[PDB]
Amino acid sequence: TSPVIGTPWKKLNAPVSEEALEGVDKYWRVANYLSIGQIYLRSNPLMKEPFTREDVKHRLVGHWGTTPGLNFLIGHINRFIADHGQNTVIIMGPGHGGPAGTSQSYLDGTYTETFPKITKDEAGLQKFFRQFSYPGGIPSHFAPETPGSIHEGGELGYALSHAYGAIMDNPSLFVPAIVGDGEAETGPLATGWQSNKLVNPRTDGIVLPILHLNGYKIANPTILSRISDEELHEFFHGMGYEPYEFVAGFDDEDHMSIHRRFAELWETIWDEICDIKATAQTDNVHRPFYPMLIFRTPKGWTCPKYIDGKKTEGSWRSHQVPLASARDTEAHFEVLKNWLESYKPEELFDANGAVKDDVLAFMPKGELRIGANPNANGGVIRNDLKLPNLEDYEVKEVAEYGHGWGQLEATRTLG
Amino acid sequence: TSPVIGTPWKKLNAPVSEEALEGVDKYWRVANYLSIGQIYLRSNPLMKEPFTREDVKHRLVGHWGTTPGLNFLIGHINRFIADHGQNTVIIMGPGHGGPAGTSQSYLDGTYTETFPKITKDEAGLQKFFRQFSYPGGIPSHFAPETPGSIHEGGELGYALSHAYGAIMDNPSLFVPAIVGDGEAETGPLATGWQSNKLVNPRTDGIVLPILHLNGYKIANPTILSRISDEELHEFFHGMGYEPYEFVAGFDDEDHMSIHRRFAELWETIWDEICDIKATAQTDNVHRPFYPMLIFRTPKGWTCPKYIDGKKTEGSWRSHQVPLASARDTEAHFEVLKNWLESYKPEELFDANGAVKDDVLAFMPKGELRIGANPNANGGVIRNDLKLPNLEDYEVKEVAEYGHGWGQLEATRTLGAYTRDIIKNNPRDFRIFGPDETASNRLQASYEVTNKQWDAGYISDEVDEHMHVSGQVVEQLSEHQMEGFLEAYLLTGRHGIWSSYESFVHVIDSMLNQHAKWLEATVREIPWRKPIASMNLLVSSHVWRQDHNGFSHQDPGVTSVLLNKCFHNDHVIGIYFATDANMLLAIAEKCYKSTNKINAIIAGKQPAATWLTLDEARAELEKGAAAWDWASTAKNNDEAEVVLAAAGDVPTQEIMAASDKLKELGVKFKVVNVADLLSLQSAKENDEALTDEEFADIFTADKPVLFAYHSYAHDVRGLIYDRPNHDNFNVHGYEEEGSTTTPYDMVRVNRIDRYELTAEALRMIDADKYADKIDELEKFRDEAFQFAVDNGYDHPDYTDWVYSGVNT
Ligand SMILES: Cc1ncc(C[n+]2csc(CCOP(=O)(O)OP(=O)(O)O)c2C)c(N)n1
Ligand SMILES: Cc1ncc(C[n+]2csc(CCOP(=O)(O)OP(=O)(O)O)c2C)c(N)n1
Ligand SMILES: [Ca+2]
Ligand SMILES: [Ca+2]
Repeated sequence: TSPVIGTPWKKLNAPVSEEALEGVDKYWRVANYLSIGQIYLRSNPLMKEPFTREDVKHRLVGHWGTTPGLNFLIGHINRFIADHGQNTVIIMGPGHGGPAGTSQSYLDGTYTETFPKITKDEAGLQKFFRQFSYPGGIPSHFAPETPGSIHEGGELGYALSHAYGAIMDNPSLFVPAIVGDGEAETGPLATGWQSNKLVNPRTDGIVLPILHLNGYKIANPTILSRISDEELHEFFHGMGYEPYEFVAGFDDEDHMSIHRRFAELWETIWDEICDIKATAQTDNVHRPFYPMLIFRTPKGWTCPKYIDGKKTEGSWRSHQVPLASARDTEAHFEVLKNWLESYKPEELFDANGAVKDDVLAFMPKGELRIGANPNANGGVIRNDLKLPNLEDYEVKEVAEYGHGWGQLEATRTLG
Repeated sequence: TSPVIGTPWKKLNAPVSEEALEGVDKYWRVANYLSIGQIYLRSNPLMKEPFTREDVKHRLVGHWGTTPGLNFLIGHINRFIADHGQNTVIIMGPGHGGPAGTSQSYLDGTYTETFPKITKDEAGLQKFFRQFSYPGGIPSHFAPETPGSIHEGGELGYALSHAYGAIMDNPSLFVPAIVGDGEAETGPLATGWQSNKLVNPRTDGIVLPILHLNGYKIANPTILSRISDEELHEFFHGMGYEPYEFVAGFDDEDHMSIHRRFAELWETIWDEICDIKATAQTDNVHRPFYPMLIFRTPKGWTCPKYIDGKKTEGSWRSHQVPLASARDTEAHFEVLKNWLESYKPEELFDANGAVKDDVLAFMPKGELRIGANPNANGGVIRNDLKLPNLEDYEVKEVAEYGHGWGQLEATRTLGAYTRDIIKNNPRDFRIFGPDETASNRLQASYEVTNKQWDAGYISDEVDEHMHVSGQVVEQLSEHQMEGFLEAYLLTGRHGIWSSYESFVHVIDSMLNQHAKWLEATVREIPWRKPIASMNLLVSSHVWRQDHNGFSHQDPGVTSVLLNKCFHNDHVIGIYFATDANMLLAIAEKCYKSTNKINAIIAGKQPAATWLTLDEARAELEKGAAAWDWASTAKNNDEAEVVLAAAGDVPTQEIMAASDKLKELGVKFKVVNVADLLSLQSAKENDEALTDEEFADIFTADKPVLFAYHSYAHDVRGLIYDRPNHDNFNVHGYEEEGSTTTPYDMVRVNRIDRYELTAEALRMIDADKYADKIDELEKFRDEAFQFAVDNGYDHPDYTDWVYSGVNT
């Protein structure tokens, strides 16, 4: 049976600390750097004299558009897991956001603990950037080679079925299920919404759907992003959700002001989930309205606004890589240089090239870590079934009346 | 007259101090510890090593489920009392939560003050735990043995009627009245909510109903916990309450928050109560919406959430004890050990085994303490009534024109008398009656007071003798009337209520509980001073329910009261008013009495007056009497038969039989019984007639014809060991009757003057009188046939006057 890990469904009963939010901005900035690093750089991770086209991958493999959104969410969730001691597994619906997933495991320390060649320093950092979507390295998606992934999100649609399946008989487990807004256009996902009728808040755990309403899929706007907000909210309330919405990155709002609002909303949503779980200990025959979070951010968020006169942040044009090559010209290479410098890595890495102690101090520890949670490695929880004696079920009449006897339904015996 | 105690209806005006709330949490934790202790532990109260199963009681007796809930409330009420100086009596509906009431008394210092053997140290704490629901110890309920209690809550449902009685003519008294959600399903409780239209916020106190909505009774959920919150709110609003609801303990919210929320809420309600009381100084004709509190908390609050995989906290399983045994296994004793440790007694007790000073610093002092408040031992407040001269009510006409005079309605004389009791003892005496005060002829009291009514007035053409304040109260519920009067007596006041006889049975069970309360009090609770008697006029009785019929013909309350006549307790009076004058004598005796349920059977129909006041006083002091002036015999040897009557109508039929016997020249003795218990075996009752006195009245060898108001079984079982008992031929009500004539009522029950005369002849010489007997049986059928044919009674029955009357 599922382990009860940590201290589940605890309210903070305190405002989110400023130090932690500074941590989350640092997570967000490093994770965006490590993410652009994995996509663009074969060598010279930390951009030291000389940083040039020499240090840039020939073929650009990886998806950026979803990634900074996922980095924002996962930074905030990590702050959450540490503060609350909450048994948490994420479902990365936008699996193409693989850099968000590896970056996460590198920073939570489970990548080095699992792949010890990939050290916490400039040499490791160079290896780690190179191996992403690289021959004889690791995948571009959040693949099973990634600690914390029970879900690749290569074939979109199974984000909610996986999330609700995982919480069955798993009363202590919390699942942020990040659904893409393109993904939410698939059949499997469209009915996956309705699974809140087939789970019990007392005996199963809790799914939090996070719609990544980032406005676009590959080459198009998403339906849910371009319907009225009043429709979007009714849709979700019709399917048994309390929809909360968060909009950020469309204006000049400083990043710390965004982190403060997001954290305040997250813990409001969390108070309600804690209320649902407390009630269920008492009344679990009346279905509550489960919070869901509509996360509205520009696609490619924190990438260059415009590149070669085309809108890139807040556009489908950022889905894969906003800058299609950092080698073809030297203007293009200065865009990647400026883009990488914008996160100010001179503040994130020490001399050796280790992520600084102040960037990761807010992060959770041990089995609570997204990458080290046993649920993310089901195998370590799995026991052999106590099977009954197979004789007891055998159609015995074959020995006595011989081969080919009777008009039995074979399934009933399996029943 | 109720005393003004403390500083009543004062707002706080500052928030509740963090210091006082830390107190309350400690009270709560220690009261919970004391409460589990009393249930579970025979020894080693503080768990000093070694603490083992040898310290745990063999049989687990007591209730946990209700108790943590009570402890939280009482903790908070004690804070309230201390800060406000509020005159407060609590009514513990779920009286099976006695551990909370003993804990309260232990911690406020009334327990040690009352039982000095039970000390404020480890050794006292040990006797305290052992004594609870334990041979030679104390009850498992909030029994009269507990300081603070005027309500056991053994028999559920009297919580509100007791709460509302207490505040009547008690303007400073606050009564937080805690009601089981299971209790609330009973009929008596359901009607008790409506009491808010019968009290006045200027002249009466304030009752705050607290519904203890713990979700469960014994083995079931409660109706009020499983209807919508919206329905529950309209329900209380529709009965004239402003409902507030508090919900705590279904989640991880820490104890200090719970206490802060509750204390703010409590102070918001109290503010509203202080505004009701302040407004009532100016305007007491508009009925206010009285606050009530819905206290929704999990049953067994703070016990292990689960025991052996069974949900225990917030279940009916915590009803008695959540942990069935702490001896059978080590794992079980372990659960007990953990549970007891979770209140952290190391913080609450000093090494000497006393509760630390910082636990009880918030507590009230002196007479404001729940346990010490004189309203919870109303004997100490009780004064004698200033009674008018019985002489001024005497029917003088018996002395003038002779025994047997007139067509008076005896209950009218009790009315004139009680009227002047109210006049002379305002704020100290109440008539209750289930829409029957005028019907039983007690309305003379309307000359000096009114019926208290705090619902709508519409017109002087119908709203006669009604005011927002008055000493008479009427609802069509015997429960409410028994209930209000019981609590008005327990808080040190006085009263009478009246009922049609048949319907006294409605509140048989309430007579049982008050009798038990009184039985327990007079045996072993001498600190609890005596209260005025529960005086009950039983009238419109079986022999004259000829107009209402068979449903109204049951005098059996006599039989019920006889089952509380033991051990020389002397808590039951059963009086038969022979006439107006016997009724005054009984009345004065009852109104002077204490620690009794007095039942006065008196007719309201026109009837003869037999005795002067003096003759009645005399017969009453011994309980029975030969009627020399009525007797043709001169002594017991001459007497061929003894004619004995108990009840105003049997007396009438016997006296008339006596005139027919007188003409046949028979020698007979006439006996009247006014006190049923005077016939009780002198072995069982030291106040009964001695066998010598008995034999002197009933003769010892002569046969006795006994005409009895109620069922003959009552007498045949009272006199089983008495001299001459086998010669007693007892006639009583026999479940015969209908809507008919007065004569048919006596006839069909074989207690009419004709049958009595015949019976007397049979018993002297059957063969010698065979023909006068046969003439009498024939006439019995002719008078019936005369009624059937004319629709009134044969003029022989109707026009008869005792021979002893002169023009
Ligand atoms: C069933 C399926 N059809 C098509 C694709 C190809 N594909 C991968 S990403 C993508 C767009 C996804 O958009 P969205 O879910 O909005 O992700 P994000 O905007 O976060 O990149 C598509 C069509 C797929 N992975 N699965
Ligand atoms: C008139 C009456 N009928 C039945 C009972 C038996 N009885 C005693 S306790 C109880 C349940 C009480 O439930 P509730 O008032 O909800 O009490 P709590 O949950 O506070 O223990 C029952 C049925 C009783 N005491 N009185
Ligand atoms: Ca999208
Ligand atoms: Ca209850």
